[PDB]
Amino acid sequence: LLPDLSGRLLINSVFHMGAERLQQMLFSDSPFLQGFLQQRKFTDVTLSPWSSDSKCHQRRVLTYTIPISNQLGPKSASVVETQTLFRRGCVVDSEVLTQGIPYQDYFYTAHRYCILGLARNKARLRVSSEIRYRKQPWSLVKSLIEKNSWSGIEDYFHHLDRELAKAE
Ligand SMILES: C[C@H](CCCC(C)(C)O)[C@H]1CC[C@H]2[C@@H]3CC=C4C[C@@H](O)CC[C@]4(C)[C@H]3CC[C@]12C
Repeated sequence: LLPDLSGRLLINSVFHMGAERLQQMLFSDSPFLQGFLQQRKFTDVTLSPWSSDSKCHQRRVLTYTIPISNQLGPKSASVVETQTLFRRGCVVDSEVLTQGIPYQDYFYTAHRYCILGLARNKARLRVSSEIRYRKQPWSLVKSLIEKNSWSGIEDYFHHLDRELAKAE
């Protein structure tokens, strides 16, 4: 059904972990995801359980404070995230709103995780992303949002791919 996003393909790896286990690791209050957000220096991390009243999907929300490295404005920011899980393995859509940064009103980002089982203890992981503009900033500003966002997005997910790798 649902395809990739018209932005970039961040992750496309095959792991020798079950789709169930891999799903448990990424989309729950797992010690993996805990030890990982700690590793990328995220503070004030707060998770919610998945909703239940819905029939075809579920929803949760996350929040956490992140460090900003790009010499532009604050040296930290808050991030409210919303995840919707569709069981099929599974797929989950993520809306990430970063607050407290420059030009926060201009844009937000979307990400899609695809988990497809392959064998008893083997599954694939795909992650595509895209940038979504509520309003169009002029050339100078937009180039900067594209540049800094994709650098922080790739740096995040590439490290996420490596940590799942060393997890066995
Ligand atoms: C702070 C930067 C860029 C700031 C741009 C500017 C122009 C204010 O310097 C923002 C833009 C997009 C943000 C990421 C969106 C996707 C997620 C995935 C989630 O699991 C964890 C947070 C993360 C990595 C955001 C980090 C901050 C980002 C890079």
